[PDB]
Amino acid sequence: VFEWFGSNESGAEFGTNIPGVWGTDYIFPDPSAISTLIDKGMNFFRVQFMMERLLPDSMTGSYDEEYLANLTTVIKAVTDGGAHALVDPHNYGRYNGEIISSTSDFQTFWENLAGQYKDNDLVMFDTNNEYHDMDQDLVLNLNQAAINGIRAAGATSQYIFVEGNSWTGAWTWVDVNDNMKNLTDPEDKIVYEMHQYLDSDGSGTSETCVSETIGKERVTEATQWLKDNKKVGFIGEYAGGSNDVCRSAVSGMLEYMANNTDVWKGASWWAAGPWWGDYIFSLEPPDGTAYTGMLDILEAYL
Ligand SMILES: CC(=O)N[C@@H]1[C@@H](O)[C@H](O)[C@@H](CO)O[C@H]1O
Ligand SMILES: CC(=O)N[C@@H]1[C@@H](O)[C@H](O)[C@@H](CO)O[C@H]1O
Ligand SMILES: [Ca+2]
Repeated sequence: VFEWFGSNESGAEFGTNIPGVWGTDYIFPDPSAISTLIDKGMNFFRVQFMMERLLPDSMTGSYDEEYLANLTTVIKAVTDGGAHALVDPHNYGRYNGEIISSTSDFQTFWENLAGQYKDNDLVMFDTNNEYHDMDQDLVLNLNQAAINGIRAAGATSQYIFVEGNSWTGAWTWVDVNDNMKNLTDPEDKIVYEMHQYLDSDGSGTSETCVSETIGKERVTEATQWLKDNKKVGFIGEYAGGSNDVCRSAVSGMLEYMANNTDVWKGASWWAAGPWWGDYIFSLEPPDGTAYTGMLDILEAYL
């Protein structure tokens, strides 16, 4: 149906504390729980990490090789299972709490990182999670700095998932992120990643969806934008509560997208990972609320 259809794998970006310590501020996803979702048919995992944990000094400096080693382990569990792994610096366009205004530093950051992965054909690169509250020209230039660095590293087979401003939301895309059409890639493998949630404010913090059709309504304009500008997209985060109204909303949203696979390459549920507990949107097996409450809807596309 879609090129890629899967789930986020969260944990390594958890907590506020930098460094933080493994096991008390953050954890990495669990390869067994991933393997279990791969067995359900998923072929795409968006793997979260925090830049400040990978890069303890500056973003152009050297790595925490143990954090990096652990990230690469999770990526390899995915790619060895035959699935695509999207590497997501879950950073909101910010490094150490300040907006990334150095386009050159960000380019070097990505040149170094895609260097780690350049020979893995199953890796994809997400420039940054949910740019927001920042200059719209800077957003564009940071995404192009990422594409430039990634290609400079020799990573040429990999898709690059670019994000816009307004938390890369689908429902606001056409009002803020029109300049993002200007991005260019020598490999022609850019994919526009938007997020969309279904609660009253689109924050993805309530179990309750506005209506049975809210999901479709929130991705309509983005879909026309992609068509008009001859681009391809992906819903890198979505979710809904385990209840009849949201099930109807999620379903309708995915059905609409499935009718527009000319522009929609697929989606990834927010989220799986080992530290969600009783999270309203947990897709972690054996007992996450979405794992048992929503996964039957998703299996339509697997
Ligand atoms: C399963 C494993 O290796 N656990 C270690 C833990 O014993 C130690 O507290 C710390 C330092 O390396 O982090 C974990 O990785
Ligand atoms: C289960 C496991 O291997 N745990 C290790 C942990 O020892 C270490 O604290 C951390 C550094 O982020 O790397 C993890 O992979
Ligand atoms: Ca630091």
